[PDB]
Amino acid sequence: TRFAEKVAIITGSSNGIGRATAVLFAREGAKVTITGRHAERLEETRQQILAAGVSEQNVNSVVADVTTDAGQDEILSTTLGKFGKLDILVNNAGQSIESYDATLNLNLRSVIALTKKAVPHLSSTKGEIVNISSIASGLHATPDFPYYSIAKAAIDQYTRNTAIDLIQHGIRVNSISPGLVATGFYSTMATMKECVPAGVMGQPQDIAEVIAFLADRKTSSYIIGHQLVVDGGSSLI
Amino acid sequence: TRFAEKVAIITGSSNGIGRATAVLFAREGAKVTITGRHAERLEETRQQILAAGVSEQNVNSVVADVTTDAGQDEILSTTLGKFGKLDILVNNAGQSIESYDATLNLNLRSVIALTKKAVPHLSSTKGEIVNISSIASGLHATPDFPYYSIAKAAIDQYTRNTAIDLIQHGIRVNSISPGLVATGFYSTMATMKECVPAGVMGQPQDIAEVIAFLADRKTSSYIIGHQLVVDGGSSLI
Amino acid sequence: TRFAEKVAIITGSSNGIGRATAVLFAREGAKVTITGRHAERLEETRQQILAAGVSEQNVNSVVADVTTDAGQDEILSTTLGKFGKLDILVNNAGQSIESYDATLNLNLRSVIALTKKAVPHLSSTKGEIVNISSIASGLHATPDFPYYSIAKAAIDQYTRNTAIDLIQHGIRVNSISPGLVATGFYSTMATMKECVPAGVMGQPQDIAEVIAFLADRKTSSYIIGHQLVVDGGSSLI
Amino acid sequence: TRFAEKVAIITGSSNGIGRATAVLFAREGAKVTITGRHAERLEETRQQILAAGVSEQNVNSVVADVTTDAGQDEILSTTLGKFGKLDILVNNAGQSIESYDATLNLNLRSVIALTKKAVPHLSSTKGEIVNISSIASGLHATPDFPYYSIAKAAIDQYTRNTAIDLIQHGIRVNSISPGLVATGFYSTMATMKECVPAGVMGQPQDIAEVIAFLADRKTSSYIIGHQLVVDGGSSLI
Repeated sequence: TRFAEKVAIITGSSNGIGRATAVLFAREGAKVTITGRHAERLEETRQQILAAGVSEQNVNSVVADVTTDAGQDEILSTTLGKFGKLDILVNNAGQSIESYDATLNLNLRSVIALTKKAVPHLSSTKGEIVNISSIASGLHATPDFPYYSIAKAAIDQYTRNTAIDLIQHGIRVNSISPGLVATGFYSTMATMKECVPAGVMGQPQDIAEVIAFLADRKTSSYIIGHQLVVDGGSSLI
Repeated sequence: TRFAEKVAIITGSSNGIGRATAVLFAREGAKVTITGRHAERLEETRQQILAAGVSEQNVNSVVADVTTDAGQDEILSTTLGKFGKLDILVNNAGQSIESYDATLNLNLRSVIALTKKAVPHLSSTKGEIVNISSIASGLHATPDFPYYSIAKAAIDQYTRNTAIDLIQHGIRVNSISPGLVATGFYSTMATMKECVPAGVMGQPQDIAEVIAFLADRKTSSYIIGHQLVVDGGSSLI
Repeated sequence: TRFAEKVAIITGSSNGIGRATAVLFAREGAKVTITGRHAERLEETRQQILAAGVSEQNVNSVVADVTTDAGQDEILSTTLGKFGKLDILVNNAGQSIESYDATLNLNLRSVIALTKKAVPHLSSTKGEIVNISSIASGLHATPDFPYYSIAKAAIDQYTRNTAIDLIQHGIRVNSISPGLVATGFYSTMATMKECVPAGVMGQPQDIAEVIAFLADRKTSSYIIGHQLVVDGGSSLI
Repeated sequence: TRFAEKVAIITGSSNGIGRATAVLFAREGAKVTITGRHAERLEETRQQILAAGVSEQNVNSVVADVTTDAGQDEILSTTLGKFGKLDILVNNAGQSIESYDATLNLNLRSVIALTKKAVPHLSSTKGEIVNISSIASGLHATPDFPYYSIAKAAIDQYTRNTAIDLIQHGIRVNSISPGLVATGFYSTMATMKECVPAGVMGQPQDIAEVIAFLADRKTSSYIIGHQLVVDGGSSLI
């Protein structure tokens, strides 16, 4: 299967998108490092991987704060130690000024810091980076998520910037902007049909498939620095 | 393989992108209708499909002018006759005012006309539409291709519009904007490295993989009305 | 006043935006050519100009079909004859395939044809071109206006393309994408407040001011090839 | 003149864009608060205002660090004290993770913090906010300015977000993305002609005119949340 002999780090993999991505990549033969601050949620991800029939040897669980220098180093050091290399990095991490600081620290700062540390290793394997953004970022307003949206807008710009700089080191960088996603009455179902053209709510697995597509050169090698929107058409309304 | 029991029409399949797409889909198990005005070029596509080991029964060759009402009807009538249904439509068709007229007629008008005719059948199979545009269309200038670019810009808008309207009929619509693609010295290689961040020229197959990705619900169901750029990063420079 | 000793052609000036623009420019001292197919509506524009206290000598009324070669030539020939030169061109001209043809002919084809004819004269005065588009064109869907929207999307691309090509001839090109505009209960007022963030409906004069801004080098010389959205914030929702 | 009886705060007004904007607004009759950390550079701005014939009573000079809570409060408290109200706010403030922190603190954090403090007063006068961004932010890569560009991308998103939220309080918000601007051989002149379609380098005054346009409801009331690019066409290449 694709990703055989590939090693991937998936941040924010203790739930939803990150979790589904880890399970998918693992099932695809990759050697995955899952990480998060909530050990119990993270172990649940590990259990879904094992349940899928994947060997426990292909999973590296790291409980850490990705916003700290030590957490970042631990995430990276344990993956290189156990797997020997790094091929894929899926950056899936993530009102008062205090909320602004916390929001940008997690959604932007930690991604930049972790990525800079991973670059040397990704260059060695001519790896891939997939940044998870959000349609919160786009040519429209997102007042309900003031700081999350601008942090993601910076993530989009960061993706374009790093894609051009890092491709010179054999690294492919792209991003995905998911719309509404659940599974991580009549009135609610009606509104759903109205707000999501697709007529169905997005699923963690739907996003995981797209992440895999972008992490696999066999299927997307010529796609570079693109912001791939996966929102059932919501942002077009 | 994916696309098994699926029927696809690929316009502009007598060369490059269209040809590689037809071969890929056929190899994937789909029943394909290839079409173009140059019979010899089209037969060459058919031969590559056969050479790939695909049964001749899975290929419907239609020599016709996709800009004419009759050509359009022939393309569609022969596919429904031989295959009984239609699941996928890959719209890959495509200075003086005369050049403007010819350019828009082929790149925009014929696509709209063919699509309108296909809609009823695509609705029946909850099919997919993949419109092939170009980075000639985008938030930048493209003076070397005055009419081709604006026609593609209309294709992008048309894609967004139809994606929202047609998803109500179970049809998924998306588009792809390819950058430079070849295979359909030192100075030239240097300039190439400079103009294409990827450092390598795009290949027809690279675009075909992305078309397949978008035509396959298993891999992209939640992607709707998106303009997927596949240009090795060129448009970001 | 600005536009003194300047000559401008305003198409679609028999009503709304075009009419308000003609009155504004005339009041600003420019020598204006108004045009349209409905003579009575056009004369009404002329009367508003005269009522504003502008000399009848500064107004050239041309009743013609801007989609025809003859109409185009008449519009241009009469302006150069009466005024001797051309400084500004405001291109404000503007389902079955038949509706598609009519829509693109007026909204795209005629603009390209007229502009090509005006270029030589605009180069002589280092003039300005202001293309009137619509938020119907943008990174979103516009299903209620299928052909009008794609034609405007092509207008946006055309604006970017010509801005780069024509600036080499001393001509500045930009475009404006107006949102909802009127003046060319409680339930309706409520919905209005909801659909237009501005809380007030756009007015022809609001758009005219922006056209003047872009036609005046003293206020916007460094703005080139930009798509200026004037929609009270509607497209951001 | 426009801006008569209007009070404006212009950050980063000790040089270039900010300085030219302060001089323009002052000459237009507004009561302006200029601010910066370099007292001598700031006084130079004041002197240009006085030299323009403006009364010293219409200028409030505040030497402060706009990134600090105290600087922000001083900037605002002195303007309200001396002028009694606030109508316009022009936010013109503005590799290792350390550089990232410093860059975002100045270009994003301080703007959000200052703006939140100004909002109450801007609501009272149904004021205007003009955020100065950069073409460093856009649908392209900007590798030479890694953190400055992403901070500006967040500024663009922030502008769209606040425009929708604040218009409900009678406040108009927009942003401007300047290209290359100087004045704050043959080989260099050649390259310039090549990199800037306009064929001429942007001037601080060129940007100031656009800021004034957006701060004046008489000329741009219906423009809301728009990212106005003023780059001589550079970003389109």
